[PDB]
Amino acid sequence: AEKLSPNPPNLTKKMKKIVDAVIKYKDSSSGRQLSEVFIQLPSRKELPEYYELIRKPVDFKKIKERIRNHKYRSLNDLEKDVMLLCQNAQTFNLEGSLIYEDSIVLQSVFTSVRQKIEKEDDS
Ligand SMILES: Nc1nnc(-c2ccccc2O)cc1-c1ccccc1
Repeated sequence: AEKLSPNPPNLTKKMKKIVDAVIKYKDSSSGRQLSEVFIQLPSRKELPEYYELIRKPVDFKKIKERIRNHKYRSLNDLEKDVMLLCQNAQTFNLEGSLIYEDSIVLQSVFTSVRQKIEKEDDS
């Protein structure tokens, strides 16, 4: 595939900062790193069923590659992919499950982290 045009540096920096904070997030009481199940998808071969139900699979490793390769052209584009990761979790897993509910929390963490980074960049 053709190399894409680099984003402006501050935009890439904010993308990387947002995703790093979402990844690093830990439940305040328990210390559990909610992102840990979302770093790396299972194989189409350990879990072929995942790929039958989920049209556009994505994990945090893929999101990080899509930042590096400039596939996202705005924070909106990054947000869409994080929220797609979480939607996919919600599609595949049962309401009430650890994976489903953790994805809902990470949606809120993404929003909060983005908001802090945006507010503190407005100078
Ligand atoms: N049940 C799951 N639901 N979702 C993901 C998942 C992982 C990364 C990104 C999005 C996901 O939706 C993984 C499992 C999973 C993990 C290990 C063995 C089997 C399934």
